[PDB]
Amino acid sequence: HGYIAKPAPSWKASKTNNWVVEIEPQWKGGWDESKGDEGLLATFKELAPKNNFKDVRSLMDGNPVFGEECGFTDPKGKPSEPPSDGTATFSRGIVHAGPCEIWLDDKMVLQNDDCQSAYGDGTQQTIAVFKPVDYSSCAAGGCMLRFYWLALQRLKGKTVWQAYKNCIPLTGWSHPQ
Ligand SMILES: [Cu+2]
Repeated sequence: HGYIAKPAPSWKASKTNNWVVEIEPQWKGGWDESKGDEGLLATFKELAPKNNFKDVRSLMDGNPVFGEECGFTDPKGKPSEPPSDGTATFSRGIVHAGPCEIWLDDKMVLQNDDCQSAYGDGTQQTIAVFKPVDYSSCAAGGCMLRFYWLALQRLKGKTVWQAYKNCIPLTGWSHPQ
């Protein structure tokens, strides 16, 4: 669970830290025979090439089983100012394994194969901070920040994929290019 909280999102229907969908793994393999978060990540790594995986945005965008574009967030909301410290801040700590990434329009500015280990302490109590995030491209016209997170979790011994998506419009100081 969680959303990028800084820069601040706007909400369409409800403020919520929920996933957009919770689905079976899309890649056939031995998810449930693996153990721990390490096993979930290793299964993902093993299956990704045969499934033509590039990045989470490519996996989710236009793929109906991943649900609504932008999740619960409103891309037509009031634009937020980029943070001045090269970060984005999550709403809580990160407590599920799996890859996540941040885009500013069509520029991927941050990516990690396991955001849980990279950006938090595995507790929901400690706020996760994404860094480095270079917002400079947003000067020309602002930008849409997009966050994608494919959380891997076991629910009663059964692996699921949870999709988290945010769209956060950001301000910019100069004309579009
Ligand atoms: Cu969760």
